[PDB]
Amino acid sequence: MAITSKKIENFSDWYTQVIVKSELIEYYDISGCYILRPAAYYIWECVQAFFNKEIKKLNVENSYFPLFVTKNKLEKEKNHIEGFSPEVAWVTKYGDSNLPEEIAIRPTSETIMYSVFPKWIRSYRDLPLKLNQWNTVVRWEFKQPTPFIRTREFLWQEGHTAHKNEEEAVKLVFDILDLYRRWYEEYLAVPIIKGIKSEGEKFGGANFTSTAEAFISENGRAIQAATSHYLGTNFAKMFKIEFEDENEVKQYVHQTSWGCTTRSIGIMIMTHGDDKGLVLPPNVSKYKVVIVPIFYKTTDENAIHSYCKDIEKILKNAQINCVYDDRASYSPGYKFNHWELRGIPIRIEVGPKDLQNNSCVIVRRDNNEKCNVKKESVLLETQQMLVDIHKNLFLKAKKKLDDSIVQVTSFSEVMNALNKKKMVLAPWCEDIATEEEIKKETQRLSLTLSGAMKPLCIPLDQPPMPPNMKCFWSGKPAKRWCLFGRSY
Amino acid sequence: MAITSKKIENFSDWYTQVIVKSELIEYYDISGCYILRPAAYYIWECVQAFFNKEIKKLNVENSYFPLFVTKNIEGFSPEVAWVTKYGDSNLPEEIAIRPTSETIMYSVFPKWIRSYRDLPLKLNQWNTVVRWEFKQPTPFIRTREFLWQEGHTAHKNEEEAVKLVFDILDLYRRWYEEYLAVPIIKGIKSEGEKFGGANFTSTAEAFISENGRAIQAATSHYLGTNFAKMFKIEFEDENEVKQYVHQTSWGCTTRSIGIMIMTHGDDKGLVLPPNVSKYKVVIVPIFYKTTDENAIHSYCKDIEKILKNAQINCVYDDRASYSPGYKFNHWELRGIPIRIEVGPKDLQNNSCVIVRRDNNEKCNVKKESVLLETQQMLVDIHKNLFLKAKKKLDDSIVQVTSFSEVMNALNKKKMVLAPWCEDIATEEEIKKETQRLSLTLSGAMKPLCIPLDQPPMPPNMKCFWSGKPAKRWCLFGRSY
Ligand SMILES: [Cl-]
Ligand SMILES: [Cl-]
Ligand SMILES: [Cl-]
Ligand SMILES: [Cl-]
Ligand SMILES: [Cl-]
Ligand SMILES: [Cl-]
Repeated sequence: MAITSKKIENFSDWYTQVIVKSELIEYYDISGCYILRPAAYYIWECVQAFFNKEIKKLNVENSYFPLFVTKNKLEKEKNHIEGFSPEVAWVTKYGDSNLPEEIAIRPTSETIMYSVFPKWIRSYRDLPLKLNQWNTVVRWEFKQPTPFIRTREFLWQEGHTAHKNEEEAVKLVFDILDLYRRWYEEYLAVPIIKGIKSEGEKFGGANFTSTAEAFISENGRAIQAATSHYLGTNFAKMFKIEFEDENEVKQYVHQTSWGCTTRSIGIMIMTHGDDKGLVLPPNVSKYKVVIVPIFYKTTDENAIHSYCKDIEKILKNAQINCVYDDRASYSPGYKFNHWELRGIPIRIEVGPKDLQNNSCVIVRRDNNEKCNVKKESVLLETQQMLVDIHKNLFLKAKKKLDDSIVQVTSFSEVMNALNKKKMVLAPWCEDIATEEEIKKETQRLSLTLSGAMKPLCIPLDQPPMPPNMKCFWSGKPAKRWCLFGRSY
Repeated sequence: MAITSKKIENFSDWYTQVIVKSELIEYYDISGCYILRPAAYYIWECVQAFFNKEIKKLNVENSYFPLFVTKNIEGFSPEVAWVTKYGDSNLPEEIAIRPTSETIMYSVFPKWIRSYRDLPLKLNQWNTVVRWEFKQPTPFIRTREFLWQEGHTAHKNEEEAVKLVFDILDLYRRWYEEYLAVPIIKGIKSEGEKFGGANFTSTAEAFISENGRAIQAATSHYLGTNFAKMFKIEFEDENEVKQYVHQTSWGCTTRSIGIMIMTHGDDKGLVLPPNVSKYKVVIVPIFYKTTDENAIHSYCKDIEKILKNAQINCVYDDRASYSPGYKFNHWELRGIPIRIEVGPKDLQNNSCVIVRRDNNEKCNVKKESVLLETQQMLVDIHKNLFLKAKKKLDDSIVQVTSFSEVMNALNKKKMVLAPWCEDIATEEEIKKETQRLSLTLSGAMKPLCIPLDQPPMPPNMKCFWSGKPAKRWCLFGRSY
């Protein structure tokens, strides 16, 4: 019924409380895995629809290749309940693993896909080839887990393409990346930084890895929001995926992979959450409005029930989903808290002092600003409000993000900024040994999760690099500006 | 390259041939597990979309309960490992010994159902399962690998629940008939055929003619309070008295794809109702003289544009190596609803040939009238497909009254409609005597369902087996 830990002071328990007490998830008694209740799934359905539309515009074609992961990752269920997640249940009776270990570690159809691709691509006429699929996997949950965020249970999407060029493929990679950005912004009202990964933090089979980075202020921790890989000809060469060009001479396809996950949900939740509880941006909230009757002393309760039902009509007629809470058992206060907690964007309160006034009151979930509004304005005003709540969420989020970055030019400044829950943006020479040197040094200077500072991304929107500038670590000429930060 | 079997000479190897060469699925490993290439997935995605829409209309929320299938009555639900504590109740039969996903769900529901305000509860979820394929498989029909949708609901009154069951059943009918152009019959399953746990089971039944066998297309159970009593799923009503919920459960499977193919499949290959084919039109250029070449390509291109401009997904096959016959076969194999041929005579007469996939009937067409006529032709293709599948269906259902009429009607590969006792006693005796009198992975003769659309039952009027007064007409035949 209420939230005991304050977000800014006991973050982890705050998150726990919020997601279980907001009817988002439900834990099974066994395996520590959770049910995505309608409340949670709805979000996924929204972003899923969005993505599908947008990649259809990109001539991506949905499909399904059976997922493979090495047997070893599924043993904990095999011993505990003798059952596996249905999407990868075949991989046990498979026996010996195959082929490269670098991909078998993670559930994917890449192992299968790449295997059948050379038979699908023989001519240049067969390119470009653009596939997508939606996946769900669940393994025996971590001992100390964080739903959406640090968990073995996932619901995600993975795309794969093959091209005649590198230009084609890379363009595509960044197109997808910007779709992930829109994914987070237009729908989860979450801001992210577009960037390229350090050579040590990139995917090994990748030429380069582009990422969307998000940042949790209350933790002072960054977390990867989405990834788009330019794979190059690595796996073409590896799997003999060649085609015959227009001049009719055999050449290697250029591939890309990309994927975003239910992680996004958790990230959203961490971005907008109150001590009051859940705050959904309206696009991903099943009900946009809850309608509450306020009355204690005896009155025409019927008159109100009707007035309210009239508002509910006005709105459900605009395909704006409402819930009217006329429960007799609970105080108007109880209700307030109950739906504030479940993350409903707008609450309309109806009072006897509003039926003779023919108005009502509307309250925003995000800033709890109240206002008085006439009945005929209700629909309009509610709409404009549902837009504004979103813009506002995205703003406060963005500001927090912007405030969490410190531009340093030397290592002196680093640790300070770190302990203030900030990430730094620093002139790096991007040489590799320095990654591990910086990890080890920053781990050694700090007071679950790690304290070592990792290179997160080289952001696409680069600050000018002075001709002089040295790497804040090596003292070599700095190559580019890089985000370092503690992370998930 | 092409189907070396005919549909009505060896049905099985035909079907396998068609599903693998039409590029709907592909097999990689010894497993026999298969990739769902974009063609199949297009279909599944269409019916998925329709269904999500229409059930949202019924305030059904999509969800996701994680599952752990244990290898290894199947219906749509797989047998799952138990993730909650079962409580002392269980049951004398079935229940815990062999649990399903539904069963886990129910084991969770009491938490979500306190009072009458918490009802109705209405969940659906979409699923994907890939286990090690059967020794002797039949993809989309007898396969341990498939996609499906399963929904469940809880209600205050029996009426609420039942009404929803038949709502869903009609949705299944529209699933089949509107979108797949496959005609089904709605009925209630027999008492010794009904789901173990249901008050009653309604079913959408389809019938493959060339093969003489009927098959369950979809399913919509009304469960009453049996699982409610078992798991104690009770709510306080308006008067604070505890009451058992009134459950339903329905599901449909990628099975439908299997059905659809089987219903429209040519000896030429796959045949799709234009709804569910990505490319609606293929365009083929016809010439040997190079003089015409550059100038034909333009013509084609123009048409391509004309159709693309109008949101009509098209392919323009101008592969210079392959013969036109190769292409005709190739794109017929893939069930591309329409082919447009362009040769020199079409440049001259400012026309172009248009070929219906369903009946291969050609016609010349004014190059501007192409668009309209093409739309109308896709529509009549869908309608025609349905019409034909429907009449084929009719022609394999016979109405009969005696035992001999029945038996005769059967190894004439028909499906029969006979007067019946509805006595569950009689049925397995029916099955085994009928199997013994005649004449893979199945089978005998089962009662399929008692249609909702009942003909007049004469007052006369004896059953066909027992001779007892017949209660209603029932569908009988062999199944999948
Ligand atoms: Cl393209
Ligand atoms: Cl662990
Ligand atoms: Cl752990
Ligand atoms: Cl309802
Ligand atoms: Cl078998
Ligand atoms: Cl078997």
